[PDB]
Amino acid sequence: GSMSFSGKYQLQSQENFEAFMKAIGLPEELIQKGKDIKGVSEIVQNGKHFKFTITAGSKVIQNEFTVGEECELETMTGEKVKTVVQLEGDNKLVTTFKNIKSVTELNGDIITNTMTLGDIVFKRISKRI
Repeated sequence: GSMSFSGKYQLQSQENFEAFMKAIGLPEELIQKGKDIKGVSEIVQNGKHFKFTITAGSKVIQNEFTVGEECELETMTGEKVKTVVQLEGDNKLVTTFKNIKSVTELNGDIITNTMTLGDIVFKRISKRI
């Protein structure tokens, strides 16, 4: 196995974005702010350990995660949750949250993310640049 899991993707289409904020209890100010900010997520890969980046309004976060083992990353709510990254297939990533089931898959240049919050589930679509 030898693939390049290090690229860049720019937000394209989204479904009920503010819904995800209302689920957590976010005002329109933050929703209107985030909506004014492009949601770009960079993926870093290095043998096995992959580096992640969070652009919550320019600000960036440096953290390293390893697959096969569950790690704990401090969310944006100042909380520490233990997430796990599972692989099943040739291009499929399965990870779970403290109490959120997330399913990652690879389909061409479109990435479908699954998240359930406040009984509200939405999918995200992003094209390759």
